[PDB]
Amino acid sequence: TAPEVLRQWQALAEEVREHQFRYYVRDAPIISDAEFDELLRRLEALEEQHPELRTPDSPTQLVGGAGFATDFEPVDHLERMLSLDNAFTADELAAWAGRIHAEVGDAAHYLCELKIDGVALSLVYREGRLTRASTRGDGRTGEDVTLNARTIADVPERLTPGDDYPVPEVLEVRGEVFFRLDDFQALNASLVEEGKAPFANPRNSAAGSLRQKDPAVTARRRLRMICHGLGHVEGFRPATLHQAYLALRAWGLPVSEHTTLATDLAGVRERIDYWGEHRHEVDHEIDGVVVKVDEVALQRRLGSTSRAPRWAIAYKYP
Ligand SMILES: NC(=O)c1ccc[n+]([C@@H]2O[C@H](COP(=O)([O-])OP(=O)(O)OC[C@H]3O[C@@H](n4cnc5c(N)ncnc54)[C@H](O)[C@@H]3O)[C@@H](O)[C@H]2O)c1
Ligand SMILES: [Ca+2]
Ligand SMILES: [Mg+2]
Ligand SMILES: [Mg+2]
Repeated sequence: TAPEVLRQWQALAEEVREHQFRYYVRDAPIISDAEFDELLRRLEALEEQHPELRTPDSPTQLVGGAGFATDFEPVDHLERMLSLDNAFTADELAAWAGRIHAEVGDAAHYLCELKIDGVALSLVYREGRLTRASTRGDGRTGEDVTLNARTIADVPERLTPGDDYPVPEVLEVRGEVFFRLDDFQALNASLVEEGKAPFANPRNSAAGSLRQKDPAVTARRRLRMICHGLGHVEGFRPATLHQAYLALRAWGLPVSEHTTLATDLAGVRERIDYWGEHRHEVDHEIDGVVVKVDEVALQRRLGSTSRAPRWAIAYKYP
């Protein structure tokens, strides 16, 4: 029934939007990430089954966080800041790799990174000086948390020039802000002893600690950061992500030591199996592995959707 299917879509879309608000705006979700993911998959399946439900501002097409207002100063990113599509099974991973191979061939190599379950942050360095830091927001416009980001010890005020890597005129770099697991638990126990509510989990603790109107609150908390992507850059043309990370390292920016470069899907699957067994050994919350086409020229050819790059996928663990 066209009437009945539409009401079903409306209820599900409204529910998805409610939880996106609770997660992205309040850092206070009321259901688990797994439950949220199933709701979003249900919405997508409803749209695939009934094409008349495809609507441009559905949660299935937008960066989570779109459509909400907040108390922070809005600031436009220099380049779109996107989400990631997911693989929850081996079949979904292999379907992605096949699609890569069908478009760009065997030339693609695959960078395999730990997917940090933190809060996204975008930093802008102008002539080597940190001038702005922003949350993802709706992917185009973020929230100004520059003063909060300056308090993070991992985030430098100034880039250190290298002889091999001159400082770019403009560097927009993206990464994850997070707590180590012991610090996450210590903050929750500290909050509970003060009578306040603890955070649900490491992600919301990090996001809530970063998104503070008073940056002194952020300063008291041992936030960490790892850079894992590039936005707009001027005066720097890395040919590959792994070469970009060499420059970021040289400049004094934090990069993960756990990343590996695989030549093919078999190599990628070996690394995903490895972290399935060893992710409990990482001192911060990991919700998967991000697989990325390493060659920047191939990323540009693969492109991106309205909400995620086509050249990367997040494999998510159970
Ligand atoms: N529980 C709830 O009510 C609720 C509501 C909305 C969303 N969520 C959760 O939010 C997530 C989906 O939203 P999302 O758009 O933030 O997606 P995501 O976290 O699944 O993937 C995209 C994000 O991965 C991050 N990331 C971490 N490590 C990375 C790496 N090495 N390389 C690149 N990026 C890396 C980036 O910040 C990027 O924004 C899911 O985990 C979902 O369950 C939960
Ligand atoms: Ca979302
Ligand atoms: Mg409700
Ligand atoms: Mg996340």
